[PDB]
Amino acid sequence: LKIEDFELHKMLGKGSFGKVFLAEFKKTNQFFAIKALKKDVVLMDDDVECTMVEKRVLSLAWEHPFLTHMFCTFQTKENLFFVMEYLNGGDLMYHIQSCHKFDLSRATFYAAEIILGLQFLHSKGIVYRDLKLDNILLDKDGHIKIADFGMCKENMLGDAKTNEFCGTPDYIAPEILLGQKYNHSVDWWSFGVLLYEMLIGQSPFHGQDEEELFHSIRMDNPFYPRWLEKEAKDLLVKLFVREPEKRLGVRGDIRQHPLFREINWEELERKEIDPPFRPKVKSPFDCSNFDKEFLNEKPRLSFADRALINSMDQNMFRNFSFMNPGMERLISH
Amino acid sequence: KLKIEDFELHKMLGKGSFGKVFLAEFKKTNQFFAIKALKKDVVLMDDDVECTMVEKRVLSLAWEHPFLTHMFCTFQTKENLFFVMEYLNGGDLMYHIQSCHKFDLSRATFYAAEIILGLQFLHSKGIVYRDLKLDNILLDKDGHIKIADFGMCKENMLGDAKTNEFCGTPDYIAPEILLGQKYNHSVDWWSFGVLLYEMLIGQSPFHGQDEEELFHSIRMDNPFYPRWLEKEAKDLLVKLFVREPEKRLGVRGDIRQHPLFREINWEELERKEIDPPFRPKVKSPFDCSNFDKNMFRNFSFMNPGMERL
Ligand SMILES: Cc1cc2c(cc1NC1CNC1)N1C(=NNC(=O)[C@H]1C)CO2
Ligand SMILES: Cc1cc2c(cc1NC1CNC1)N1C(=NNC(=O)[C@H]1C)CO2
Ligand code: NA
Repeated sequence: LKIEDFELHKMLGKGSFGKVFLAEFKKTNQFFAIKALKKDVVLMDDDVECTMVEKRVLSLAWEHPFLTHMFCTFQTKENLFFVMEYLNGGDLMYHIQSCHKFDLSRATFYAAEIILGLQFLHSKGIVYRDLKLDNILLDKDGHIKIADFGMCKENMLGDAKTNEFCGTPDYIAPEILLGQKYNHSVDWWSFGVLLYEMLIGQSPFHGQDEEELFHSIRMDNPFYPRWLEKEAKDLLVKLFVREPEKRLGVRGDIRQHPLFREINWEELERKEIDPPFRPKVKSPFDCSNFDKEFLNEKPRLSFADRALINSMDQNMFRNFSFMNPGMERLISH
Repeated sequence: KLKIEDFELHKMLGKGSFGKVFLAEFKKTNQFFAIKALKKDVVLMDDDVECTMVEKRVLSLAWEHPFLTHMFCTFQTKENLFFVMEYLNGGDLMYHIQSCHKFDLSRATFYAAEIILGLQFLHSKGIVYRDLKLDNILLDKDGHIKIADFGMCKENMLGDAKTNEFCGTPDYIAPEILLGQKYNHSVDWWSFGVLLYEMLIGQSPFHGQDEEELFHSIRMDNPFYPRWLEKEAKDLLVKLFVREPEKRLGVRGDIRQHPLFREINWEELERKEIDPPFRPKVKSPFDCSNFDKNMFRNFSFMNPGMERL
């Protein structure tokens, strides 16, 4: 399989994560989102291990209804490709910029579906570490899909901990900022930050530079407006406990919190509770719910630093190729 | 303490007056770097002992700033001097000027803004740069500028301190240097004017068939500005090409408040939040090859960034 077998119609986004294209396989009317990376960029950014972690985690994640599904991965001399399911609902950052903040029932629904996704990852010994609004995609019906697993730590079951400094600044837990060894607790602090931003429409911690922001994360009390529902406030107070072992998600049973009192968790996992927000989606190949800056730009793969790629060790991305049983059936035919 | 055996020299990127630049990989980590290599006997012949030490001392201070070339570590063998640098494959600005003749106003404004930040950092640290030019500005893979080659710097230039040695690349040298005057950071702002003029117009502001005529033009001729040039770009260049240093913009006034940099948020620029308007298409526009083959005391140094790796 090669990229020439796909027709790259539009570019949905670019950035540090690479380039994401709306791709159609041949002329089968079967659409996909292809994340296309350049090997030389990956090497200079020191994202070799991060790329392999993303492949491995997406190999676990095809079961779970609220993690992004990967159909196949493959590589050329210059390129690394992930062929994903195309989720044209739009990400939560895109939707929250428009409406400023989410209503209580919508934020609760998203919070509940994210809990199922995170608890699945944690059960497999995976700590996610990069939970944020623009890493949560919506599908055509409005169910959440957690995305971007390159920042994960695997093999975290049992009495296991890790210590490396990573994540997005607004969402970084204080235990990471203080240089402590940590476990899945870091995801639940980030979850609280995400939930706060959905409900309140701004971040709970602030600063003019990173130093003030990290001080705020370590020291400052989150602000709860008078209009905020009390059970929403309670959950956030139980999530913003700086002692990791006393934080909800690590301690207690987060599903039994009164915020999710109307939520049947078995029904939610089976996709049987209707999302309070259904995105506008005309077709399976619609591009309405994406920033228009990228869409208008012509889809293309960059050139590569030939001196770097020729001098590179080829076996860095060994065992990168993957393919589920569905893709083999829709290739040979 | 690091050694050359810890690296593996893969391919040669450049060769000339700045020694030889090699693309090198670290032994176990597979982390790629640019290594600049100088022969000691060659450096002693050219009388650039002090120049090499000034480069090391400036590159030690310059690890913090985003638009200066980052040096990870320096070390020496019996015959060679090595600077372990971050690998910057975007290409130098002389290459990109030669590609498209001139940069448009947005591209020229962006590069001019990032150069102002880099220069003003050096000036606040007591470093007058003195060799600003297109081929000493490297781009990273994203498109951000990186000021390189600090061998011609002068240290301890804080407050009313001055120096008097004749130096710089002919097209860019200030009148006060040509007039043999005791000068300060003002010389960088003249050179900035020349570099900015070349980006917008695609030719040098001062001309001559030899140095004698070129230096006369620098001292006497006012530069030509075409009709199509934007009035704000012209205005900044006119204020930059003042021949009395004290009246020059950069020395006098605040260069960041000029109408050319109207849309530029200076803090967001310095944090690298504003994306470059030009990403390089060609990757590593440099000539590539196979590999083949006590005045320098206190040359060894290692930045705390390298200590992590
Ligand atoms: C910008 C962007 C657009 C995308 C998608 C992702 C992004 N950007 C990433 C950065 N965080 C979301 N995806 C989509 N579907 N499925 C996926 O797995 C990914 C490739 C839809 O389009
Ligand atoms: C010709 C040349 C090639 C280079 C580099 C420099 C040059 N030439 C110099 C002359 N002005 C740029 N560098 C690079 N990365 N970082 C650096 O500091 C230097 C060593 C990449 O390759
Ligand atoms: Na504060």
